[PDB]
Amino acid sequence: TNRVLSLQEEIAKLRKELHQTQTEKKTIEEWADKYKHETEQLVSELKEQ
Amino acid sequence: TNRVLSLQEEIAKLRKELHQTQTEKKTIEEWADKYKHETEQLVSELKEQ
Repeated sequence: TNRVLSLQEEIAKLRKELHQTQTEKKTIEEWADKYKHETEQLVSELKEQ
Repeated sequence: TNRVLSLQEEIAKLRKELHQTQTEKKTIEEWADKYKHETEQLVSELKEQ
């Protein structure tokens, strides 16, 4: 029982932590994709230039 | 103890999966940084052009 309450505290904390990393990584993955939208465009414009 | 053996299996699995994400995240974060190394350079060369 002393063990049963202690892992309930732990199993909650990581299930917030990886949600926080998932929310940040959805931003970073979107941000990397939209920086790809930047990087594909200059290989057109600077080739026109 | 039926509950103890079942979460010992769970508490092992996430300790692999978050490591698997962490190693990939170290790659993406390095990769995004090295596509900042690209991004700083064309805004000098295409400025000179």
